Amino acid sequence: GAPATVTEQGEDITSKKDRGVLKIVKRVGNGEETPMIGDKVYVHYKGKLSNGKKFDSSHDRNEPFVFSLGKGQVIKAWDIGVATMKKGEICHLLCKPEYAYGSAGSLPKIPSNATLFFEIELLDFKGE
Ligand SMILES: COc1ccc(OCCOC(=O)[C@@H]2CCCCN2S(=O)(=O)c2ccc3[nH]c(=O)sc3c2)cc1OC
Repeated sequence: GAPATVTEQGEDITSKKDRGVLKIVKRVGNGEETPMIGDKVYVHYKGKLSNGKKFDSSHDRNEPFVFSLGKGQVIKAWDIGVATMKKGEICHLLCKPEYAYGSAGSLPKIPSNATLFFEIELLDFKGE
């Protein structure tokens, strides 16, 4: 399935080149511009665990997830991954625990040492 495919065929987007965050672009977005640090970014996403459980989805809430990019408001894999996206892009990200919730997890949904899969759509980004 899609998690296996990004695991086996994704591109390493980390600066360290440690394969901690792997990406596949599913739909090419608009132009060449990616968001800047501090931008308000609007996304839709769905997240799955490695046991196949869908653990969260903004689509199911009928509202986007909004955060300021590059500020540690989200897991490291998202600060890195969303920074690579164009407006309108959809991507798959595979996030090893060192770029996610590590040994602590995030209770109640995310266990220790969890590799996370996301499908992310970048809806918009704006400077404040
Ligand atoms: C009101 O409950 C929340 C509390 C925090 C929150 O974002 C926490 C930061 O989450 C993350 O960094 C990652 C990546 C961006 C999208 C959200 N995630 S997540 O899917 O791994 C995640 C992480 C924690 C979390 N807690 C919930 O009750 S739902 C939820 C979802 C998201 C929340 O629900 C939207």
